[PDB]
Amino acid sequence: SGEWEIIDIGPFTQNLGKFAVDEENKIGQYGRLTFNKVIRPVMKKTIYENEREIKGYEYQLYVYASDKLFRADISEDYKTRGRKLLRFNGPVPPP
Repeated sequence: SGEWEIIDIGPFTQNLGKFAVDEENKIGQYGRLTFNKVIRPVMKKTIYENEREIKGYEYQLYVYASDKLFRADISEDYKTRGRKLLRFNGPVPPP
C-alpha cells in the first residue's frame, strides 16, 4: 500500500533534485542538464507491506534543470537506503 504526505523544501529536497539530475545525465536522453531548483509541492509516498511495515519511499519532485521543468520520481529503499531514479519526464507545466 502507499500513504502520502507533502514535505517542505530544504537541503534534503535540494539534494534529491540534484540526485535526479545527475542520474538523468547518466542516461543522456535530454543531453547534459544542470540543476537549478526544486519547487513545491514535494510529495513523499511511503510504501508499506505486510503488517503496515515500511518497505521504502518514493519522492515525486518538480525540478528545474537547465531552465526547463521536469517531473522526477525517486525511490529510496528502507533497508539499504539506496536511491534510484524511476522517472524523469518533461518539460511539464508548473503546478
